[PDB]
Amino acid sequence: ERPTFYRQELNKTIWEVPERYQNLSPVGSGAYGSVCAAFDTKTGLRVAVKKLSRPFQSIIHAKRTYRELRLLKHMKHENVIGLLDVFTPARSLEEFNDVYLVTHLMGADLNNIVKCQKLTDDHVQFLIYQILRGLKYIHSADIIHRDLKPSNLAVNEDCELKILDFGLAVATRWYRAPEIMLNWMHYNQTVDIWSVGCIMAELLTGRTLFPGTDHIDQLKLILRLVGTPGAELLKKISSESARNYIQSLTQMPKMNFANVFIGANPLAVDLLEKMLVLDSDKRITAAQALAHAYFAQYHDPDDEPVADPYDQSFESRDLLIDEWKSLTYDEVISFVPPP
Ligand SMILES: Cc1ccc(-n2nc(C(C)(C)C)cc2NC(=O)Nc2cccc(Nc3ccnc4ccc([N+](=O)[O-])cc34)c2)cc1
Ligand SMILES: CCCCCCCCO[C@@H]1O[C@H](CO)[C@@H](O)[C@H](O)[C@H]1O
Repeated sequence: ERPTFYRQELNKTIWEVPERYQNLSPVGSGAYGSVCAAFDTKTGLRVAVKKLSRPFQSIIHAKRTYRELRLLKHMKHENVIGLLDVFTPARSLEEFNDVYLVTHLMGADLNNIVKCQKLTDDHVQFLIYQILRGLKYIHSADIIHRDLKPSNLAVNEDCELKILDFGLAVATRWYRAPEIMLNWMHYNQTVDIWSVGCIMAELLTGRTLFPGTDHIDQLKLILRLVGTPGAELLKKISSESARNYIQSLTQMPKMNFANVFIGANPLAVDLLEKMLVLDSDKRITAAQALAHAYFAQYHDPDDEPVADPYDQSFESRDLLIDEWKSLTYDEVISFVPPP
């Protein structure tokens, strides 16, 4: 039946969780939610418990809540966050006002690793391999992460990496594809490969590749490496004023990456070239990057799985808060823990 719950206040926040979850201490807080570390007595594992903030107080919050539960319930991959539990104190839908999501506790992110050691090439290989493996899986479900950066990549003592979203309220713009910042209205998956490129570069050199101070600086820093748009790419911009603006800048040539990333594995350099192309249609995909000779030690085409079909049709619906709430509630109730 239903577990026995208990109540406590942590930081002017009520946490009402099943008894199984003990030793709650706050680790993160913000507009989106708050998180406590906890011990799961049933399994012996340390867990993160995320309580959504105001999950049904607005239409946008209500859809986000549903969006996040659905996505997390779907992700079943070693290199992506998985859901251990989801629960509510509510005994009925008419009572339903709070949602808590439980996953493995992940205390260290890739950002921590990159500050605190200079990585071997085998170390870069393993980490980048695992990011592309999770992304291949995420991209197969027609999900775009949009915010890949070191602080959204958990890494454990054993160097095993999981993609998630740690955010609850390392500038995002440093890792962002040039078209996101251009407000290109219809961008795609390949934006995530730009980010992987930036993270891989930083793993090789130990420093941010493009530490822009704003969006304009960001773009300048990008063009110094990859060059001003060519003829073919200028064609894919139908705006004349954009083209004339770009043509009126000091033209930057493309740098040879092998000349920039000095002393990196030539294979890593070649892979980087394929990731950090301005024209997103030319970027290497996650599935393709996995088969690149840089990962010969890791690649197994038979252990790089794709997602089950993911029904995302809700994204295009405009619904009432209590419709989003009832749907979220169906998802809480139907949840089956992993073994
Ligand atoms: C509205 C929305 C929709 C989806 C997501 N989302 N998306 C994804 C992808 C599948 C694409 C990677 C993942 C997420 N959400 C997500 O990761 N949520 C999510 C769910 C439970 C716990 C957490 N945080 C944490 C997990 C594990 N150790 C942690 C340790 C510390 C902290 N800390 O100090 O703040 C947070 C932790 C994140 C996030 C927000
Ligand atoms: C100021 C420097 C110019 C940067 C140009 C970025 C080119 C982005 O690449 C573009 O992304 C679009 C969005 O998916 C695609 O539809 C286009 O096919 C692709 O060329």
